[PDB]
Amino acid sequence: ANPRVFFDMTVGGAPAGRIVMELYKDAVPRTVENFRALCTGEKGVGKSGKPLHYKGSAFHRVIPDFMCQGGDFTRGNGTGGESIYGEKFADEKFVHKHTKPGILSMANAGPNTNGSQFFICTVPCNWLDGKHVVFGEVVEGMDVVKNIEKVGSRSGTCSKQVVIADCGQL
Repeated sequence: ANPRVFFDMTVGGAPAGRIVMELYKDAVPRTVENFRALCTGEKGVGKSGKPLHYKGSAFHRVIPDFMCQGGDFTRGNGTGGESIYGEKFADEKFVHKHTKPGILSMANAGPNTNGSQFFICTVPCNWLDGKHVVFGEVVEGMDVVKNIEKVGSRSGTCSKQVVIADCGQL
């Protein structure tokens, strides 16, 4: 089966709902296994000294009509993150594309620099194809994603704190 994982989100401390994501284990198992394990926290503490876990981390970069980015649980600002493999890992495959709202894809700092940061597209983003590894999609809770999008800005800075208050695997 393709794993299903969830984030229970807060915005400004108030519950904003649950996002459920299907992960394409069939197509990109290594990338999926990293994300899945970071949802459960099962690997424990990373080399960075932080739990390898999305719980309590924030969406630090949100741009309306584009995407919501999170996953930096070591620095909280886009400079951090750690994978279950080490600091970074290679681009697995580009078989999936950024075809619709809710696509889940890896943020990076160029080729072969995947860590723990990810983004959820709110629009089709074909200009990202071949540059970011797509590894799943939001299957429930696009309203929650739109909730988050509305506290974003053109620069990505959020006007309220957006937190993964709980997460895990279904």
